[PDB]
Amino acid sequence: STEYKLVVVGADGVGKSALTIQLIQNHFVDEYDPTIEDSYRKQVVIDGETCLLDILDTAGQEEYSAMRDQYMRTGEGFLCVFAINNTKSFEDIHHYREQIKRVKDSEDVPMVLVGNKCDLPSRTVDTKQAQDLARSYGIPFIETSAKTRQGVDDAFYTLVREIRKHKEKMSKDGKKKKKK
Ligand SMILES: Nc1nc2c(ncn2[C@@H]2O[C@H](COP(=O)(O)OP(=O)(O)CP(=O)(O)O)[C@@H](O)[C@H]2O)c(=O)[nH]1
Ligand SMILES: Cc1[nH]c2cc(Cl)cc(Cl)c2c1CCN
Ligand SMILES: [Mg+2]
Ligand SMILES: [Mg+2]
Repeated sequence: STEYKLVVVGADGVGKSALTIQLIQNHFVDEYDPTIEDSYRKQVVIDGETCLLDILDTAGQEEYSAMRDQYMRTGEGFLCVFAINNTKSFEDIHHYREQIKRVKDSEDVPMVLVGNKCDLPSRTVDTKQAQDLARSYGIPFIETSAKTRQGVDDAFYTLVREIRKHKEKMSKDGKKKKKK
């Protein structure tokens, strides 16, 4: 029944597409084909609810700011992807969260922090530093591999769950009403 708008964001090459395609098509894309923008639809059942997932897969780097602003306005939930062997991509997470909060003019935006490529031996970003970042934001953290598929379903489902909690909150939130 319910429709969720998920936006996958992150630096160049972190595996945004591979994750999405693992979720949708159940196979690992070995090729590196830079994204402009891709729109996907998946129907899953989560906690006994049929969810229509509208997933936007975004570019590592947008040439026009206005194109970034557009998906930051529309997205209900954001999957914030870094690669565990890419320190810069991890540092970029802060900037994505800030721009999203600016654009939403809001402190509460459902997000999940995703550390991808956990199958690699080339780690430069420690689980702990990533856990601590998520804890600071008040969001879930999940490590994944689009190659092995570890954590993939979980990352997306958790995001859906975060959106639900925010809707629940939003209703009762927070000083200007609100219900229950
Ligand atoms: N070992 C490993 N490789 C991965 C993983 N995810 C993606 N890759 C590889 O990294 C490269 C980039 O993957 P891709 O999913 O296209 O990244 P992207 O962030 O979507 C690229 P863009 O930002 O240009 O859209 C590909 O060669 C892909 O096979 C992973 O979990 N583990
Ligand atoms: C054009 C556009 N804007 C979006 C914003 C979100 Cl949050 C999710 C999606 Cl799937 C889209 C699409 C693709 C529509 N086919
Ligand atoms: Mg891509
Ligand atoms: Mg990007």
